[PDB]
Amino acid sequence: SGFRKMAFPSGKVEGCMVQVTCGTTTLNGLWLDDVVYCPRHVICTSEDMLNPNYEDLLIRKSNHNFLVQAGNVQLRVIGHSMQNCVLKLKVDTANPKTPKYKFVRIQPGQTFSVLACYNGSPSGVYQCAMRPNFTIKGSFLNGSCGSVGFNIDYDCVSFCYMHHMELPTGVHAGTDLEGNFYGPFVDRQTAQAAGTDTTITVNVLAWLYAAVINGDRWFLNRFTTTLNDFNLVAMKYNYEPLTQDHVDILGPLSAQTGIAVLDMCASLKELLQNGMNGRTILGSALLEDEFTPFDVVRQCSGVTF
Amino acid sequence: SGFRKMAFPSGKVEGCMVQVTCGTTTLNGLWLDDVVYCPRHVICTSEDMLNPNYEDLLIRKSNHNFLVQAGNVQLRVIGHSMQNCVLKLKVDTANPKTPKYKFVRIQPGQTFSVLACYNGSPSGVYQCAMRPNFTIKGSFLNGSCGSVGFNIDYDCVSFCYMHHMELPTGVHAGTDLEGNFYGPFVDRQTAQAAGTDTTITVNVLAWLYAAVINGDRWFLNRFTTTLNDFNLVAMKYNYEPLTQDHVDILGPLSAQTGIAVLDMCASLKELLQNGMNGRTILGSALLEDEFTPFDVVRQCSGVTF
Ligand SMILES: C[C@]1(C(=O)Nc2cncc3c2CCCC3)CNS(=O)(=O)c2ccc(Cl)cc21
Ligand SMILES: C[C@]1(C(=O)Nc2cncc3c2CCCC3)CNS(=O)(=O)c2ccc(Cl)cc21
Ligand SMILES: [Cl-]
Repeated sequence: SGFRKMAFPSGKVEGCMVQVTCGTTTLNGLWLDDVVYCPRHVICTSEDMLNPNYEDLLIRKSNHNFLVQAGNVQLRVIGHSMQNCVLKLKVDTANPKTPKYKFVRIQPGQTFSVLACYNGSPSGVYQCAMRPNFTIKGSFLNGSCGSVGFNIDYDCVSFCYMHHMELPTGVHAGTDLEGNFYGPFVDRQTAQAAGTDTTITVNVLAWLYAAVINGDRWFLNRFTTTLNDFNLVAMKYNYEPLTQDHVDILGPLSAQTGIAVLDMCASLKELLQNGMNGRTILGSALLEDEFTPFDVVRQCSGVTF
Repeated sequence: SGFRKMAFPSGKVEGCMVQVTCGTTTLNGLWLDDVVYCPRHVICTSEDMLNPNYEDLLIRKSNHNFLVQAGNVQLRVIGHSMQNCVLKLKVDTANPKTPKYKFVRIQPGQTFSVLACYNGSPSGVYQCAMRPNFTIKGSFLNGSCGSVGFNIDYDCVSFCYMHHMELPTGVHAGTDLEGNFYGPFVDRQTAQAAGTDTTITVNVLAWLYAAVINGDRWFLNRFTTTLNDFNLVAMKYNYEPLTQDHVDILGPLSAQTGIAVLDMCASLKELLQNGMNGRTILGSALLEDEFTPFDVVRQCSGVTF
């Protein structure tokens, strides 16, 4: 038993991290086969960041302007191209440590592991979720740009995030591995703000089921509710609407604990209207929303990679 | 910006995990150079667990009774010896993926990363602390015995924990890599219970300094305290006594933020008395004690906001 915020083992991703330098900017790159993927803002100075014309900045660069370092070895750049907000550096050597991989775009509410890197060297791994407002509450300092988010499905690494920027509120924004930003963000030094965030309802419910599996049942009650009445309640507390898809997805956890999804919704309704009253759930005084229904099933079953 | 519970990148430890089988029992082993380290209870049946005579059970075993599997390869056992509660299996192949390593015994309050494994296969990584009562609040199911705790400051892996058992309250007990248990526990199914746990005061203080660094000061006050008056109050809330060593260790964080340790102790005294009043500190409604002074310096910026 026990319930922790758990990240995937990072080893398959550590073997892909490289350092990319162009001029005075140094950031992280992802080396898969003979290509290094990194944020295209590596070609910008602080003067350019105000209003960059990325194609115009890129046309002035040659292959030898990009310095790529893998461990203590210098990789030779033999080509370069831009795809959305990501730069693709063709290198001479294929990464012998390239794992089985896919590039996947995730949806808000989905979780992933972040391997925080500085100078192409991994320093930490943590778990987080794509918020409904498309930001992530990460932990990144200067030099972390190019750090990646991923999930592991059997032996295949699914890369879903590449770090690009920090917003004024201390939250983070980035792209998928095809360079498409999550959220209405741009890679420029301009006024940008995170939108009003909401709580991931299906994830809080999954975490309530995890608490029941771990022996925390004080919040259970005899009541049930309807999906229409619960959504009228949830909308008042800045919770995301719960759909029939979310109810279907919580089916296995409902069968394991014997608590119907709308039965658990009535517990969440009472927790939202009354609070915890000095109590905790899984060592937390807040309702936790960064564990998906699948994360809960995985952690309470022991799936390996 | 941001503050997350962050684990070390697990790759260097993933390349050491093996599966160890003796009869009907199967658990995890740590393969470093030509030795596999695993809990000695791998030689026990559930009938041997009440009063096992390990020396008598071990003398009846030969090298070929121990099945060690590394990935899809069978390792040949050429020797075996017991050191305290750990079994050391001499194998015929040195692990080519052996990182630079040390075995270190940690003290209560210290944090480390746990690579949870099943059948010699890593499933997840999380951060945790050695509680004052020598237990850890982990996430471990049946088959996780032999999973290890470690730190990776610089390029050297310091192994500090090997998982052995779950106590009746759902918390976990284990040994250092020399087989010495942390706490008054035994690898025996005896009526043993964790002592009453306490909050790691020096770690809560470190985490309050992390919140100041990230730009938050709502909890500070104009008061100070003597160390003894602070300890008289702290012990009423089940907080560990703060020693002069802890005050010395908080020196760097005190210098960076400009807040004297005994002044931060005064904010802590007031937080214990008043609660948070609807507010959070670094996204938490509870006072966090699983970040050491060293973890805060490692994660946080050197420039206070
Ligand atoms: C400076 C950069 C950025 O956010 N880097 C970064 C990323 N993560 C954390 C931290 C920073 C910087 C200092 C704090 C900590 C560069 N990326 S960008 O998308 O071009 C961009 C766009 C706009 C702005 Cl205002 C900054 C940036
Ligand atoms: C049975 C074992 C144990 O706790 N395994 C285990 C270890 N970690 C987690 C989980 C379990 C079990 C199922 C749930 C989850 C084996 N280790 S031991 O030190 O010999 C020991 C000592 C005392 C007792 Cl009461 C049991 C055990
Ligand atoms: Cl220590």
